[PDB]
Amino acid sequence: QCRRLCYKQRCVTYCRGR
Repeated sequence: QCRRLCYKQRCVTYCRGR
């Protein structure tokens, strides 16, 4: 599934699966 995550300055989306 897709969730949003931030790299303590940056913010991106994480969609799991392959």
